[PDB]
Amino acid sequence: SVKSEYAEAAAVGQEAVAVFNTMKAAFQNGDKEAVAQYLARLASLYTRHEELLNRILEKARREGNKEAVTLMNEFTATFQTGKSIFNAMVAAFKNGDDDSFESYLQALEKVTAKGETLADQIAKAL
Ligand SMILES: Nc1nc2ccc(Br)cc2s1
Ligand SMILES: Nc1nc2ccc(Br)cc2s1
Repeated sequence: SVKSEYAEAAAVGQEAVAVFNTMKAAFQNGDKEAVAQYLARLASLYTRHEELLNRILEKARREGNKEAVTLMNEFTATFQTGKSIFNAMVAAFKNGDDDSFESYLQALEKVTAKGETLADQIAKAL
């Protein structure tokens, strides 16, 4: 079902939360070799999440589930805010700009925490 597909997508999202927190600890500790690997693991996770979310939105549209489509349009837009912040963070790491890396890291945390009440609302709507 689209609802079980969203639960799968939500788990992939939680996996990225877990890896992100590990990556934050590694960054604070200066373990740049770990950070590089965690960033790659986050890129693949977000890429997958982005796809599951698109398939769910397209399916809700085909089903005519107007409320779920509204929420998923708002959610995917917020997801892209997070994706842009993540990508700038990766660039800051490549550039050795720890000040920018820190800024992007906190911003991605805030963008993410805000989008949580909507994440739950989508589960109920599908
Ligand atoms: N294609 C995408 N890459 C990312 C990276 C981080 C976050 Br948050 C969302 C996305 S969507
Ligand atoms: N529960 C939630 N998971 C996510 C993932 C990415 C972004 Br951006 C916001 C949220 S809110």
